[PDB]
Amino acid sequence: MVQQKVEVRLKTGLQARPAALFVQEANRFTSDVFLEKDGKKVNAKSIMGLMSLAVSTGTEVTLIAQGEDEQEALEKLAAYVQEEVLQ
Amino acid sequence: MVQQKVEVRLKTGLQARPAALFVQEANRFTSDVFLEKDGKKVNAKSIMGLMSLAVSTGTEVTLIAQGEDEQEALEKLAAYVQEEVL
Repeated sequence: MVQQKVEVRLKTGLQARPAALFVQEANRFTSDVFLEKDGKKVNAKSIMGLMSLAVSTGTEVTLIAQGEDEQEALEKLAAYVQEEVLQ
Repeated sequence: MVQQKVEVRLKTGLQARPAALFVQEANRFTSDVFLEKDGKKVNAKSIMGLMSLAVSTGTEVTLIAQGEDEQEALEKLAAYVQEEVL
């Protein structure tokens, strides 16, 4: 057996469970909702879309909502992404 | 429309493609391979296992290889994980 400590330089993104829950919450709104970082935009109502964005825990991203319930969508989703929960 | 910058506090891990390619590379060897962080060890020839480790780009993890070709497996996978070109 041999071991070595290495630095992960491969791309990371949201894990499956957190992404699935994000989508469940985002689907409650009629607004289009996107997550954006470095000019790349993904659909927040898509599990595979959310997991395609390169992000690390602690990274800053832009949450965008457009539609009739955009304020409510932004409030609920910003809380979710930041591990907060408003209720 | 409205927007707001937020900090991602949700858990992250290797993306699907890099995880799948790591396994393709590991499949080249007969050795069993594992990745370990913070007491959590996963089978590195399992894509789901690989992706279940909480990691961020830049994080340090321990790569473990055991088998007949363990030394060569370790070298080649260490280079892959660190994105080093030969």
